[PDB]
Amino acid sequence: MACPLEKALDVMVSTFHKYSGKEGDKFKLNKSELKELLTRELPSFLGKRTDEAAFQKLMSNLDSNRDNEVDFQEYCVFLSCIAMMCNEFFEGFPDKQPRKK
Amino acid sequence: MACPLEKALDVMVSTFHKYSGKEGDKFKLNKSELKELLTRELPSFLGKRTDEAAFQKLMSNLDSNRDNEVDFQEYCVFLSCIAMMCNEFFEGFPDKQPRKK
Repeated sequence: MACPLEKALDVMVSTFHKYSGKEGDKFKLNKSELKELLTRELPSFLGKRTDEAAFQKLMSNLDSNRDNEVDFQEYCVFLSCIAMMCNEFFEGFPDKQPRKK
Repeated sequence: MACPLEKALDVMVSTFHKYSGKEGDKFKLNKSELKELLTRELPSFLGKRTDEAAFQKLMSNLDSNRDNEVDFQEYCVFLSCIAMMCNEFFEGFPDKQPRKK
């Protein structure tokens, strides 16, 4: 357990590989899968009840402007947005997008 | 083990919290810590020998233009860049920055 970050990196990649098993293409993910992959890997334990609108914001992000593919980075940007949305801080911080700025 | 991604998210946040213990401010991380935090949490097991220049690129990123603070997202952008740099693909893919594009 000297370097658990390595497996956690593996957890993000290993879990991601499992979803690619449903379709077959592991070189890319569809933003719609962000909705299904988000709840399938994080159902109530995330959208339990705190900041329910945030789930809709992630869903509304798929409806942002021109959403179509998920690169390894886009899935992480969404996961990172999910972490800041609620990683451990008790303060309800919205997405990384500014309000008036 | 139904949802290991939750702990892995905790692994990134828990390990990150441990480094904040060295200084004291957990609301931000210094890009220099990216160099020390990168090797301290991922020493040889990463810069083992494959794509050694990549470590210098991460280090050169701190020397990019105006580097000073690491937001939760910047640390993840660097971690995401590290994952794509070598998450599981055997192809040596550089950073997420394009070459001529």
